[PDB]
Amino acid sequence: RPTFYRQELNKTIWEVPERYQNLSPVGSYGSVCAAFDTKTGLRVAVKKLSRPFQSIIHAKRTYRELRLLKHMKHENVIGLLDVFTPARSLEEFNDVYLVTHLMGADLNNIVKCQKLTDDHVQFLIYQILRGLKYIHSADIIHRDLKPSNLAVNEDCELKILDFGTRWYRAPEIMLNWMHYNQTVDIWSVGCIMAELLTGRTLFPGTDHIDQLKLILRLVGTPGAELLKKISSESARNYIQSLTFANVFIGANPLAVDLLEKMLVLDSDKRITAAQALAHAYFAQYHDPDDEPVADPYDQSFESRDLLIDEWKSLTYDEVISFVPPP
Ligand SMILES: COc1ccc(OC)c(CCC(=O)Nc2cc(-c3[nH]c(SC)nc3-c3ccc(F)cc3)ccn2)c1
Ligand SMILES: CCCCCCCCO[C@@H]1O[C@H](CO)[C@@H](O)[C@H](O)[C@H]1O
Ligand SMILES: CCCCCCCCO[C@@H]1O[C@H](CO)[C@@H](O)[C@H](O)[C@H]1O
Ligand SMILES: CCCCCCCCO[C@@H]1O[C@H](CO)[C@@H](O)[C@H](O)[C@H]1O
Repeated sequence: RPTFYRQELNKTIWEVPERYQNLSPVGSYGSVCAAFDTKTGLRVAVKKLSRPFQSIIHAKRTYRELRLLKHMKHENVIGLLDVFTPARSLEEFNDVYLVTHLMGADLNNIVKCQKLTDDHVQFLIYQILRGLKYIHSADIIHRDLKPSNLAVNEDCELKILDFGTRWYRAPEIMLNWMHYNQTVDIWSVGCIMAELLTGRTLFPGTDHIDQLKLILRLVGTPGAELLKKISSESARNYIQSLTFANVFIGANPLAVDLLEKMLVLDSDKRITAAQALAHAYFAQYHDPDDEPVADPYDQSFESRDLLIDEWKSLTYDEVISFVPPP
């Protein structure tokens, strides 16, 4: 057990291993500080969870977040550098701290409402796709992918985050459809990509209905095959009452082709992440031997209704069993 020290930050007492120095608040689920990790030489973000075991819902959430972070081992997806508790036993366990690489720019910061060059767009979207292939292979769907959930460093390395607008959500998410396909996230990539190419938001809806109307105006009324998949006659009648190489003028035709395959209303006909990686638009970056898939992810916990003390114990087990990455 390393030796811990104490310090007052964000209105509570933080207690961290000595390896972590120069804590400085940076945001506030709880609270985040920047630090320097003297063991590794990395700038890190240390998150101290707020009220992790206050209720059944908080406890399950805490367990979910830890299980997710511990599973994610991939260059383009946020990973866990460390997890700790000052507690010496389960009975003493009340606090969880999570550590990852410090991130200081998201994709909005990278763009600044400027068209990126085509080569740049290829490299960014290639990385998002490469991440999404990995996440989707573990049977995980992000469901709210957007620029603020995409960290980019100074060498233009991108990571998918699950933290920091409805503009990039899939339309079926916006309709509380359920039964989501992993291609919900592909919708979102098409929205991001469009914006990188043009410098403008693709579907800047003012409200929920406005957004849906903008979407229908771009990609058109559902076709016959999609209309068969909607049981409600009223939904159909309403949709019909509401109803690329032109909108993306000047762009690389391979970018337009890809956009057309991602921004498809019918989720069952959207390109998958793995098929998108093999699209010609990415020939300069594509490597089929370096687009890894995840180990299987045991999500049996998600359907469980457990008591607080069991969610806390499971979490404690995951804290103890953590092995830092290479
Ligand atoms: C240092 O100078 C800056 C310049 C610009 C800037 O804006 C992006 C910021 C904000 C930096 C920031 O908040 N970085 C950060 C946050 C986190 C973070 N944020 C959240 S909100 C729920 N959670 C985490 C986090 C931290 C550790 C962990 F294991 C998991 C998630 C992770 C990594 N980096 C800082
Ligand atoms: C690091 C990027 C990975 C994507 C993180 C999102 C996957 C979250 O996982 C999910 O949390 C939701 C919250 O109630 C539930 O709706 C989903 O059932 C659960 O699966
Ligand atoms: C502007 C859009 C009008 C509303 C469109 C809602 C149509 C989708 O509604 C959905 O249809 C599915 C297929 O029948 C059902 O399984 C889903 O429960 C329902 O959410
Ligand atoms: C904007 C109003 C029309 C939106 C139509 C969205 C259609 C989304 O696509 C649908 O997604 C479901 C998974 O969620 C699948 O079960 C359906 O088979 C697929 O047709």
